Amino acid sequence: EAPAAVVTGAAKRIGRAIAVKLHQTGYRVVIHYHNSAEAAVSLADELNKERSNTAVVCQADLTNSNVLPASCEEIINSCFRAFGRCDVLVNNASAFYPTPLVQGKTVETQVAELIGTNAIAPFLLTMSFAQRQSSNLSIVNLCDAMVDQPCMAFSLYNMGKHALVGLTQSAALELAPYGIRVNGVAPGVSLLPVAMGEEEKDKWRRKVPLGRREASAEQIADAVIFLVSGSAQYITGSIIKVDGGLSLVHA
Amino acid sequence: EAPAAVVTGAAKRIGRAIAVKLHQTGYRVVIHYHNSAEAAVSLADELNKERSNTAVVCQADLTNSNVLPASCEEIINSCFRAFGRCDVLVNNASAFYPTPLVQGKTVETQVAELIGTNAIAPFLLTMSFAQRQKGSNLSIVNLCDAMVDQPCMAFSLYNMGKHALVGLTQSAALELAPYGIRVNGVAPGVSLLPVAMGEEEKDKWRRKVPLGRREASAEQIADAVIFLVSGSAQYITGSIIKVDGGLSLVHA
Amino acid sequence: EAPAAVVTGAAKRIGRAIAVKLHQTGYRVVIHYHNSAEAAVSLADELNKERSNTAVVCQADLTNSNVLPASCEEIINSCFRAFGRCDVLVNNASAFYPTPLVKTVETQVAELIGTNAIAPFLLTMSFAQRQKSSNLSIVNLCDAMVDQPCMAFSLYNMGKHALVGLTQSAALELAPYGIRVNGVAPGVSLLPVAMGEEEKDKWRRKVPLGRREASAEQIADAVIFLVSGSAQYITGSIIKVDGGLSLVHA
Amino acid sequence: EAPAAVVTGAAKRIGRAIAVKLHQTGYRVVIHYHNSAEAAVSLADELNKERSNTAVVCQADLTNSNVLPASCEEIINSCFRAFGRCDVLVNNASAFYPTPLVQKTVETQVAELIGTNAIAPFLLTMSFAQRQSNLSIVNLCDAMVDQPCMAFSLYNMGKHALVGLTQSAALELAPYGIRVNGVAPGVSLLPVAMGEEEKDKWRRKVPLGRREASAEQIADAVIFLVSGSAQYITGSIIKVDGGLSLVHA
Ligand SMILES: NC(=O)c1ccc[n+]([C@@H]2O[C@H](COP(=O)([O-])OP(=O)(O)OC[C@H]3O[C@@H](n4cnc5c(N)ncnc54)[C@H](OP(=O)(O)O)[C@@H]3O)[C@@H](O)[C@H]2O)c1
Ligand SMILES: NC(=O)c1ccc[n+]([C@@H]2O[C@H](COP(=O)([O-])OP(=O)(O)OC[C@H]3O[C@@H](n4cnc5c(N)ncnc54)[C@H](OP(=O)(O)O)[C@@H]3O)[C@@H](O)[C@H]2O)c1
Ligand SMILES: NC(=O)c1ccc[n+]([C@@H]2O[C@H](COP(=O)([O-])OP(=O)(O)OC[C@H]3O[C@@H](n4cnc5c(N)ncnc54)[C@H](OP(=O)(O)O)[C@@H]3O)[C@@H](O)[C@H]2O)c1
Ligand SMILES: NC(=O)c1ccc[n+]([C@@H]2O[C@H](COP(=O)([O-])OP(=O)(O)OC[C@H]3O[C@@H](n4cnc5c(N)ncnc54)[C@H](OP(=O)(O)O)[C@@H]3O)[C@@H](O)[C@H]2O)c1
Ligand SMILES: Nc1nc(=O)c2c(CCc3ccc(C(=O)N[C@@H](CCC(=O)O)C(=O)O)cc3)c[nH]c2[nH]1
Ligand SMILES: Nc1nc(=O)c2c(CCc3ccc(C(=O)N[C@@H](CCC(=O)O)C(=O)O)cc3)c[nH]c2[nH]1
Ligand SMILES: Nc1nc(=O)c2c(CCc3ccc(C(=O)N[C@@H](CCC(=O)O)C(=O)O)cc3)c[nH]c2[nH]1
Ligand SMILES: Nc1nc(=O)c2c(CCc3ccc(C(=O)N[C@@H](CCC(=O)O)C(=O)O)cc3)c[nH]c2[nH]1
Repeated sequence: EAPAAVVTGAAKRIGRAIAVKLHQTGYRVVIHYHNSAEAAVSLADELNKERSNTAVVCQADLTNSNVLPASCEEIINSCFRAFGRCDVLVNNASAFYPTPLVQGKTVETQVAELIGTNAIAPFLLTMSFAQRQSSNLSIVNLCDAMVDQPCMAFSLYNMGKHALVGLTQSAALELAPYGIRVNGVAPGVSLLPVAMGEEEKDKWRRKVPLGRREASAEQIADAVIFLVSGSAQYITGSIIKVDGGLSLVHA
Repeated sequence: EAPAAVVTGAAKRIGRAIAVKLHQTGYRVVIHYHNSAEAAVSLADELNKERSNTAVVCQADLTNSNVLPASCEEIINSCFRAFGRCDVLVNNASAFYPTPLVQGKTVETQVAELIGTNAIAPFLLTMSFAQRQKGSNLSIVNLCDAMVDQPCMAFSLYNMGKHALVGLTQSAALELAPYGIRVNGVAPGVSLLPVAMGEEEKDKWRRKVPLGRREASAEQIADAVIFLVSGSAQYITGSIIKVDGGLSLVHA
Repeated sequence: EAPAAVVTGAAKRIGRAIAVKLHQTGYRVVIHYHNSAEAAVSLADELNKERSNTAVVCQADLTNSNVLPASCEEIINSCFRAFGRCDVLVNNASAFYPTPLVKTVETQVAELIGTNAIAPFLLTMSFAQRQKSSNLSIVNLCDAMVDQPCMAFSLYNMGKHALVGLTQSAALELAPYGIRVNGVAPGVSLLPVAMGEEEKDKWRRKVPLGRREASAEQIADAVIFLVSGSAQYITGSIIKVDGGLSLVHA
Repeated sequence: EAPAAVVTGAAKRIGRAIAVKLHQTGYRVVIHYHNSAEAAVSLADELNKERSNTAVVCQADLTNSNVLPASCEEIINSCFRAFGRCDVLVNNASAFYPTPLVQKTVETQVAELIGTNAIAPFLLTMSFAQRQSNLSIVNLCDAMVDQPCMAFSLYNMGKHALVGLTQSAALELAPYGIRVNGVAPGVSLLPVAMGEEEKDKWRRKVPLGRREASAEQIADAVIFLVSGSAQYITGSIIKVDGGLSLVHA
């Protein structure tokens, strides 16, 4: 029987690349999305055309709130409803925008979105994943190789990604007796934001020692596929940088 | 004019010792508390007996909520009202309890309390501190955890909150450096053990500590805070000083 | 045509498993050894039985000395003379024993810092100087417990910390040549051969994931990943393969 | 009775400021030097004019060699000979120059860079510990050890090894009451041979004040770590870098 995976924020960009690579490896996939319905459905169509009834979409807001635990439970439930099992959880979805400390969304909403998507929803999904469980069960968190060299005015995003390191490690420890491995993949610069001008993209690209270019989405996905594979069966609590050396570069 | 400091969770234990040492160094102090009003006021009475009108109290819940930004602005405002300045912020207050991943409070309440006290309230307090200096030896000290990367079993939300606080310490150091505000951390290993912890369990922890087989006094933690806010640390920002007796170096 | 790899300390244990897995992946191998000639030769004969002319051995002491640069250049040269190319270097060989603060101390320095750090550096130098479709990389065998050191192992621990520095420094400097430099950090894998089972069990019981040590093959699996086409943007990274051991407090 | 300290590489720059501030704090000092004899003697003269018989010089090469253990033992011995005790060791001396991977012999470069930055600190730590209050060791680390400068591999290896020594020795020497810590500058006094434009480039990188640390600011962290206000601190490395290490590329 084929294994099944949940990928959050999987309609586009790195999450799509991860869903596609898992599918190509033989997984059935739940493509979670928030606003990108058309893209999520187009991806699911493509994957089901390759192999019937191996892709479903699942919509949810992962902003923090008192119903977020129920929403996260429902995402995991959606994998069991479609496929009867849930082997892999990939926490990819992420809000990302600056929140300057010195002076439109309220700061409460910014906290809820940035901390919710990058940390609290991963935690709740991890709880629900574990509660529902030869086998090769694992979680992969999308971290940030630059977490200790943060971008200016991104405090809440950075706090969220630091919390996600903590979750990765805490959950690795606590879920190891259940055979559930918990790891991270930490991009440096991969696909730059769609809104970024080409000159700003090239400023980042020129900083990367290995090739002066950003990681492709597929390169990020390659590290996720390794960590979910049998070739990583003793690996838990590890965060693999996929950054071309960027984090090693001084100012 | 004497400088002024805010210390969160200052009625007892490490926060109390930090407030006392700041006051002995010459600071005026805001003693923040949540439930410990009697002890906050007794501390203020002791400090004001030493120097009149140099200590005030301030009550607030630091759980995340719709009112937390306002609550944190009013803590910083209380320092300006009492003393006309706010030179130092010490983010000490902290909720601490296990949150197992597998199975009275709901998980969302636990998120609010553990992430609010350890991370979001420090962030909001940091914002309000800086904004009130938006136009001297100004600094922030965050109480971290030397064991952040060897966490206790079933403490995921606490640990996430302390990891977030490392990120805030570093992010705020970078962003606030142009304003001359330094942002640093002090990371205890084991200091004063929880009052509800059994004597046997306290001794198990003490026996793990390489340096002296004992926990840090609250005063030893406070000594590192005093260093970081002093003129002897004026080039130090974004640094987290472990005060742990070697505990974090000990393998399983 | 087949890529070629150098594996130091490849006659036994984790090095041997790495050499086997690289050979199974299609590499020609140089099996470096110091004292274990019979084991090195038996491995070579096994590999060449699988595919003729795909394995050679190379003897060298990797203790620090005045001759170590020449010894390291000769190891790399042996790969070129055998196979015409050198695509992968795996720095595995390692002296390991306690050196309490309270053999002469200069010999202990030479052996522990030489094998764990200075020979990796010199091999890296020589590897790169010969490279002054391709997928060139270096993998250093690190230690997941490098920041939670074992008592009285200061020189070993210094050597492994230096190896982290080498990994990162060489990743930065060699990136323009397309040479990636990464690490694999075991926690506990194969325990020392003479260690009593009761002592091995003290370690095993500490490992969150399965209460067991890693096989040599599981360590080799991470090396195979890092040298593969699936790791082409990964440089300067150290992958723990430790079952969560480094996360466990005292 | 006044405690005594050994400071390696103490004739000039950061080591000099450390020796001065320890002396001002009440320590007797051994001013170790390699080539800077005139400066070392000058410092000892200055400190002894303030308090007689409180400073001596001690010459040694700290390059790795088969005699380095003997040399390190003799530095510690020189503190006992002068002052009858040795309370503090500051491992400051350091060779620093690039060693490109793609192209002094390489063996000499290994010896100098790994010797001064790592092996000599280890042997001095051994000798300090064996010869034994508030005893401690402070190692001069590098806040940029994980964001290394191009072509500085051997230097960087030495500093990484020094982190390991700091931690290992903290663990092993704790039962003896000897604390072992580090101070990690980012940019402090820039090299004398660095050109002005390059110095200004480094300064402009520093978030906190766009200036390098003074030698005295680095010494201030050393003073803290040797003091009674650090009595529970061991195995800690304090960055004194103005935020430099937090700045991305
Ligand atoms: N791109 C990089 O260079 C880079 C660098 C470092 C780390 N990373 C990490 O790698 C991961 C993927 O990066 P990326 O650039 O592909 O991400 P992205 O495009 O910025 O965001 C991925 C998805 O997150 C979803 N999302 C955002 N807010 C949400 C919310 N409130 N509820 C639910 N889902 C929400 C969005 O789904 P919808 O579109 O359906 O609304 C979005 O498509 C992220 O965790 C990121 O932090 C990326
Ligand atoms: N003790 C240790 O060994 C240790 C180890 C590692 C790190 N640390 C860190 O060092 C700091 C001090 O430790 P500690 O043991 O002294 O702390 P603690 O006694 O556990 O807590 C300090 C104070 O936090 C306040 N607090 C808790 N929840 C709050 C809420 N919802 N709103 C506002 N304030 C709240 C309480 O104030 P009221 O009493 O007024 O309600 C409490 O007295 C903490 O940040 C802790 O994480 C301590
Ligand atoms: N085993 C573990 O649990 C563990 C844990 C953490 C890290 N690691 C690392 O993983 C790697 C492999 O571990 P392992 O246990 O397989 O290693 P090992 O058996 O201790 O040693 C591997 C080989 O190193 C060679 N070696 C030792 N001293 C040498 C010298 N002076 N010159 C040249 N070669 C020398 C020996 O070759 P000959 O036999 O031919 O003389 C030996 O067989 C090492 O780097 C180790 O530090 C292992
Ligand atoms: N300056 C910075 O910005 C900076 C940045 C990061 C870290 N640090 C660290 O802080 C420390 C002090 O830095 P610094 O700039 O003051 O150092 P420095 O001037 O580069 O060197 C200090 C002294 O080291 C001695 N030394 C060099 N090679 C030696 C050898 N073979 N044997 C014995 N002693 C030798 C020299 O003594 P003689 O003059 O007597 O020959 C020299 O004066 C060093 O550990 C350095 O790595 C400094
Ligand atoms: N979820 C998620 N999505 C991403 O795209 C992403 C990245 C991409 C890299 C990146 C880093 C900094 C800025 C940056 O400096 N942004 C500034 C300036 C933008 C500009 O100049 O266009 C901003 O204000 O956004 C913009 C992009 C990192 N982490 C991420 N996480
Ligand atoms: N705010 C705050 N207050 C504190 O008192 C405190 C401490 C004290 C140290 C401490 C450590 C473990 C446990 C503990 O409960 N351990 C678990 C066992 C799990 C484990 O230790 O891995 C227990 O049930 O004993 C309880 C207390 C750390 N961080 C803190 N932050
Ligand atoms: N190269 C290399 N080879 C290895 O085998 C290895 C290991 C194996 C793990 C390990 C850790 C500590 C001790 C330990 O405590 N050893 C003590 C006691 C041994 C015993 O009790 O039998 C020692 O004195 O050797 C022995 C073994 C780590 N790093 C290594 N690097
Ligand atoms: N002992 C010791 N003495 C020092 O003076 C010192 C320093 C000072 C800072 C420093 C930084 C870079 C270069 C430098 O040379 N940079 C190269 C460019 C490479 C790069 O910066 O990545 C150059 O040629 O400038 C030279 C000096 C750091 N560590 C030190 N240790």
